[PDB]
Amino acid sequence: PFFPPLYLGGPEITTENCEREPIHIPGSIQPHGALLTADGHSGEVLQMSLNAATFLGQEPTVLRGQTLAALLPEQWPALQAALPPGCPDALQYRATLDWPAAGHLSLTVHRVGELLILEFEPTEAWDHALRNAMSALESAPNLRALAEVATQTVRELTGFDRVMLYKFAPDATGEVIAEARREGLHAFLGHRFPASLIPAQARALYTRHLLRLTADTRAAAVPLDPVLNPQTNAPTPLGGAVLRATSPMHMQFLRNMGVGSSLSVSVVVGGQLWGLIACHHQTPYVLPPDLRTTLEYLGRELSEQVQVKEALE
Ligand SMILES: *C/C=C1/C(=C/c2[nH]c(/C=C3[NH+]=C(/C=C4\NC(=O)C(C=C)=C4C)C(C)=C\3CCC(=O)O)c(CCC(=O)O)c2C)NC(=O)[C@H]1C
Repeated sequence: PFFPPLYLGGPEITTENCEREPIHIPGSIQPHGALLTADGHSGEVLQMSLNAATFLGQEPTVLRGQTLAALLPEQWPALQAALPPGCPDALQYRATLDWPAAGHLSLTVHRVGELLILEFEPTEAWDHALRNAMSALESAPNLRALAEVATQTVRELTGFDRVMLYKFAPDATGEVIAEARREGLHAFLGHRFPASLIPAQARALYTRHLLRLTADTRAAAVPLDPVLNPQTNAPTPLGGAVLRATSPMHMQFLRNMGVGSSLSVSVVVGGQLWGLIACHHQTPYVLPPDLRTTLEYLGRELSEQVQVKEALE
């Protein structure tokens, strides 16, 4: 079972207890976006990432306690309709806000219990691609070809320096079984790794929340304020928030591997984590929301295609 998070006096994680880190409730986010939580009935803004002004242009003391009716008058009625209390946690509301001065902000919202979790990120245009990518996966005649096509297709869509298919064995060790990578980079094909490098609670989370990333492996996490949800005096669930701060153990692993940006998408087969599409860039690199949506759709397709193929064998 999970340790309490650090801000509730839980132990700091070492290689003796990798699996006990409550990675879903870090109480902090990555600084390339901003996050608010709001009461799912009143729309009262309950928590804000400390960088909320970088993205929203508001007075911090003014942000907290303001309602979404006042802050986002156009979107609030849409949110009430799209994410009513009792709706599935998997539902997402997305909108583009045109009012920010630097450029458009992309808003992603999901509900966890009585909380709306609002994620704000800069908009960025990105180059039919999804349909062709899906067809490429479907056209692969066997699992080996499917792995090859998946890595190639994801690399083409993203421009990541390295895209791997990381496959789990029954003992939860992992192996890179397919790869597409930048010219002149060493291969990771055939490399095998202990189960602890993607520990059991991470693998469980990844069976439910299918994409996660670290946009900048040297960027300090930005606290939520207050860190505890005022509704509960308990941690805010961030497992479904792409902006969730990454485990420091994993941040360090990535930096030691020469990785500046990391992203993976789950391959889930029979409710089990079959593997990951695991991506690296050597520098920081922020993929925009619409491209992440494309990758999520491809992960679901890859999962379905692995499942169909393994069934027919
Ligand atoms: C003692 C704890 C440690 C630890 C825990 C840990 N690891 C993750 C997440 C990931 N680890 C990954 C591992 C690899 N990526 C690679 O490219 C390779 C080999 C080529 C390996 C072995 C991967 C892919 C992930 C998924 C996240 C991502 O794609 O970037 C977590 C959870 C991270 C999070 O979601 O917050 C944790 C807690 N890692 C260790 O190495 C040991 C020391």
